[PDB]
Amino acid sequence: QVCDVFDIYAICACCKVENEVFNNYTFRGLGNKGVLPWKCNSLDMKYFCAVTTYVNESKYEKLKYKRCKYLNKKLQNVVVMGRTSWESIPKKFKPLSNRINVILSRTLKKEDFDEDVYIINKVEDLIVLLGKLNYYKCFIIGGSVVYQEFLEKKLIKKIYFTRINSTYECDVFFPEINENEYQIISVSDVYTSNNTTLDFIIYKKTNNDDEEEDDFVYFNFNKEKEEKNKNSIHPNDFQIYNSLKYKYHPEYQYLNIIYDIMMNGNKQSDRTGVGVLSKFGYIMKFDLSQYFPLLTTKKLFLRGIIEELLWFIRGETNGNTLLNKNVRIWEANGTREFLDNRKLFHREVNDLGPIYGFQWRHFGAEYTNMYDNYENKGVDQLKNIINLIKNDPTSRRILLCAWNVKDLDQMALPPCHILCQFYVFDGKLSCIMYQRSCDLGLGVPFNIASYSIFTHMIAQVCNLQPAQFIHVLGNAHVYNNHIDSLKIQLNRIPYPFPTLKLNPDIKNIEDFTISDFTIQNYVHHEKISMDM
Amino acid sequence: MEQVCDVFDIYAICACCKVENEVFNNYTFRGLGNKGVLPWKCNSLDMKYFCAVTTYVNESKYEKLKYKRCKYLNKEKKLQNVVVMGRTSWESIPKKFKPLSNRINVILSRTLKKEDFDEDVYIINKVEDLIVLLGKLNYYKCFIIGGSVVYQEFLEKKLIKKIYFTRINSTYECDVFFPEINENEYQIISVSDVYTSNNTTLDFIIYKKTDDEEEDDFVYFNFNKEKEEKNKNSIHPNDFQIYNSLKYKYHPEYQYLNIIYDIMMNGNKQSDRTGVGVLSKFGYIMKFDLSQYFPLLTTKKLFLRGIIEELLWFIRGETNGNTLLNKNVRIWEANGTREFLDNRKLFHREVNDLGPIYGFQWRHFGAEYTNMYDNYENKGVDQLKNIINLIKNDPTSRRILLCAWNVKDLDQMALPPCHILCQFYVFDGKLSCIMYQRSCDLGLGVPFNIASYSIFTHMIAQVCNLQPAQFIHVLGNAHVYNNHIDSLKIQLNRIPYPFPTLKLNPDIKNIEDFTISDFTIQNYVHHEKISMDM
Ligand SMILES: NC(=O)C1=CN([C@@H]2O[C@H](COP(=O)(O)OP(=O)(O)OC[C@H]3O[C@@H](n4cnc5c(N)ncnc54)[C@H](OP(=O)(O)O)[C@@H]3O)[C@@H](O)[C@H]2O)C=CC1
Ligand SMILES: NC(=O)C1=CN([C@@H]2O[C@H](COP(=O)(O)OP(=O)(O)OC[C@H]3O[C@@H](n4cnc5c(N)ncnc54)[C@H](OP(=O)(O)O)[C@@H]3O)[C@@H](O)[C@H]2O)C=CC1
Ligand SMILES: O=c1ccn([C@H]2C[C@H](O)[C@@H](COP(=O)(O)O)O2)c(=O)[nH]1
Ligand SMILES: O=c1ccn([C@H]2C[C@H](O)[C@@H](COP(=O)(O)O)O2)c(=O)[nH]1
Ligand SMILES: NC(=O)Nc1cccc(C(F)(F)F)c1
Repeated sequence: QVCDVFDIYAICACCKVENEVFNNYTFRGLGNKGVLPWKCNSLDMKYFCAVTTYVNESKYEKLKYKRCKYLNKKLQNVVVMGRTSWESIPKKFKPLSNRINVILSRTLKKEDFDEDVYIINKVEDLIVLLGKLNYYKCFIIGGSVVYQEFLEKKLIKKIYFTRINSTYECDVFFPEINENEYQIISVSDVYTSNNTTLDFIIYKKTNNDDEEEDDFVYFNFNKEKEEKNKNSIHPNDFQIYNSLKYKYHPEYQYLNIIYDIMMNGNKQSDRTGVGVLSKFGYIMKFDLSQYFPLLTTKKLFLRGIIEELLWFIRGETNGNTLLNKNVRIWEANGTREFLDNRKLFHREVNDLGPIYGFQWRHFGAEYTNMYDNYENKGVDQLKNIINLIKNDPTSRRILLCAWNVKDLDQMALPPCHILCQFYVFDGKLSCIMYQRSCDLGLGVPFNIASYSIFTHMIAQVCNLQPAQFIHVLGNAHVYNNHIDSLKIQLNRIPYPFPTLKLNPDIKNIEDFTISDFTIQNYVHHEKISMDM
Repeated sequence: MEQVCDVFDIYAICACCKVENEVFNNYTFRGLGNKGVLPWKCNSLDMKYFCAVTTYVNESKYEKLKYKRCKYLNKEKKLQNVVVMGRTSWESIPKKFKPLSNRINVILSRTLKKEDFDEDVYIINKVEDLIVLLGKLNYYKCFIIGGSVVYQEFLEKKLIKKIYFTRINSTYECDVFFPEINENEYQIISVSDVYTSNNTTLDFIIYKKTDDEEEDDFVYFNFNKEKEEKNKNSIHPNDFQIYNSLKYKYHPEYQYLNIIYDIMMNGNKQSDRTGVGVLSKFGYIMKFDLSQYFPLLTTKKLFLRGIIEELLWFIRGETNGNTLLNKNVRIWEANGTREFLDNRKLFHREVNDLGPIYGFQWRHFGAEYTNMYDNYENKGVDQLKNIINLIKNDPTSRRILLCAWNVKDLDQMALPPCHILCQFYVFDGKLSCIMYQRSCDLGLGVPFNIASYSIFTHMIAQVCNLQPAQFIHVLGNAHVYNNHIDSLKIQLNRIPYPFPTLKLNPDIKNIEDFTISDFTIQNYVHHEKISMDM
């Protein structure tokens, strides 16, 4: 077809516009009062400039040869804009350098601008110009109107589409791309620039020395499988996951582990007597300077997990404090029956024992009951790591450990979050967290969010910028009742990550309150129970 | 000129064992045959490599090679490789494997001609003759399969594009030897993973003779990034000439070596406790298949007596620096002096009383430490016994942890533990271990930490009646000390040898019952010793 031969791509950027339901169409703001709805965007004008200028000469022959057969017979690219589009560009910037500049304008002639700048009066009269020009690729660089007419006439091979994860005022939008006409094959890394997260996605038209290649196969002569889905999961079902080419979005660090356990997981009956797929040892790294890694492939609520962190920081072991705020994370572990079954016959219901908060603020003190004044009993690790970050940032001993071996049996249950280690470099703070037991379907999503918030909390009260939250999983498992749920999750394409704003006046780890925590521009898919 | 072996894609393949303070080089692996058969009887995994390499053909490349070969000579069923062997090698093949299946068998001989043979084989009497056969035949690649005379003369005439060479890491009686490869003529480019088969480790090395739509998407998506001056430390490429010149780096030792590279190139300049200076990064993961090898580094000489005496000393719950100095083991010496203890505020600590460190915490976690002479019978928690009981009776527990990081006791220790915690995992009668190291000296310490917990995984595996599987090493704050660098540069340009094996006296069935002579390291092949500051 036309768009395949003359390599007509489209490239854009769309912000959001004034429960919430989100979809691919949420990102559709192009222009306001002539200019872009956002101010500029250093990273986008970088991506745009590098896409529309990049050419591979030593790969043209294939395109001139093939573009000729169709018709019957310094290298550059084409940029097709509208007048309104062409006008809004400042003059300092025109024509767009190292680019063959075309302009759709009924009411303009070639005599009114320089020589190597083309004007065209209608759409089909570009096939003309491409047929008779020397170019690499033809980028449709916009107009609402220029995108609309060019897309609905199937003239577009791919759409290089930027997702600006922030709302602006808008007067012109992108057209509702049809998910049965185009599908996403590529999702880039998420980035901050000019005070917003953005990522880069690629839509493609649906179809309705080479010596050490062999060395590769020899060294692969021992691999275990030859299509027996290792476990009976059926790759077939997640066509969309398997159909993506580049999965650079950080959320795939999570999804790829779900994939890996499903596909290669060891079938096991666990302590619940219930059924898991388990592997051992994974790392995840999230860039807390670029984004806040709250999963987008399903809805996540963070009030509960924030109140639970504030409760840890206060040193509380009192289950009832959380139940009074309807945070029910710990409810099942405070009942007569659960504590009895832990042989804790002498323990008040909702007295969870010397768990996180107590170890954090009192490690080595003799646990009595959940109402004791423990003030100045045992070691305040939390106080200790905050002062080490501040006075000995280069210390390799900044750990916060909740696995007190003496106290485990006293605990409602031994912790899953064994320890945090901190690392300071150039006013930047990173945190490793080791988790001994990882429920990939229900737990780990929340766990990523908690320890990311904590990272910001520590960093802010130490006047450091947050850098990496690093997540080491020990026993990484998927309960069997989650599999049909997680397969739905794998086929959803992640949205750009929100940001977290902390109230910046808070400088004691002890002085935070729920209202000091704001998630910003959280775009998500609909809620799934991992559970029906 | 355009060489005969490139046109006709002539390769060699072989397997070499070692032969009856030694110095070690690639000429260690040189043993081909004995009394006419292989010195080892059958190595099945190597068998399977040999079959895989000598029968794989890729149809789509044939069209390019045929053209190339016609170009060279002036011309215009099912693709098979050619195999070429000495007459002695032909007779050493089992009758029922002759001729080699889905291969065109070419035999070299003078005593014998086509009439002396029943099988679908070509006889030639002359190396000349092979080039003529090859220019006549339709075939993918041509493989020289020995024996020694044949390897000798083909290599002699640089008729080999690459050698696919198998290092059998064991010693057998041998009458015939591979030629000493000239390193000007052939350099290594690739080295495989390491494996066990028929009671020996082996690896696979390769000597070399000295829709592009979704293709730009890749370049767009890498738009943003660091340059070659925002590759933080431009320490010189040239220094790692050998390491960068390798294409495939699948030998597990490269997990350790690649972390060194990454830290040397991306590392953060920091100061430290000693005041020395480090390149640092934060959070790495190494996995070692202890069922396929014992991951004792080969790029430098390592001795394991000290760290074995240290491990046993741990399991006994000892905190006594003298127990170790009396076995002439100096691992914990410096940490035990008057000056070091006084500087730790341990002014009431006897010299070489290292306090409630690993031993004490594995057997007595939560007990009040007194001195290194105290019987702590049934005080604190015996973690070691506890994790042994859990692996035996509750293998699916996600709570099989050993933890040395008693926060209570840190300041009372000579120094706080580097090795924070061990977690165990049981599937299918096999035992994996994760160890989290909070601070890691990539130069001096990690080499030994890898050995220490690998040995410990075997000890626990064995006394719980399970087989080893993976030791998994998580590095937290991972650092090269400045004055280790030059030494690490030399190491990185060394190619690993196949890992040794670890043998445990199997009679031992209680954790507390092992002694130094229950540990053998068989087949340690290694590069010359290095001092990490010079
Ligand atoms: N987000 C992004 O990536 C981009 C956003 N923008 C923003 O887009 C907005 C401008 O878009 P919108 O107003 O449509 O502007 P357009 O660029 O679509 O301009 C439309 C004009 O182009 C001409 N035109 C359209 N179709 C044809 C045709 N088939 N043949 C000949 N001429 C044709 C006419 O010009 P004439 O009047 O001369 O006949 C028409 O009125 C601005 O806010 C701009 O900043 C621009 C580029 C990229
Ligand atoms: N470890 C490994 O990878 C391998 C080991 N081996 C082992 O090596 C031993 C056998 O090899 P080794 O004794 O060298 O013997 P070879 O297999 O190399 O025997 C050489 C014989 O082949 C013929 N020959 C060789 N070159 C020529 C030539 N240029 N022109 C004509 N004939 C030629 C001659 O046969 P004739 O005398 O009959 O004229 C010669 O005596 C056995 O132990 C075997 O199992 C073999 C292959 C691989
Ligand atoms: O924050 C938490 C708490 C629990 N778990 C999971 C791990 C296991 O699935 C289960 C805890 O039970 P054990 O691992 O202790 O058996 O819940 C998490 O993933 N994260
Ligand atoms: O088993 C060990 C013990 C120590 N070290 C190194 C790490 C540091 O270089 C130093 C200890 O210093 P701190 O981490 O305690 O600051 O010893 C190791 O690499 N491995
Ligand atoms: N070629 C032959 O006759 N014997 C043989 C047996 C085993 C392995 C190999 C090797 F090529 F991998 F080394 C060769």
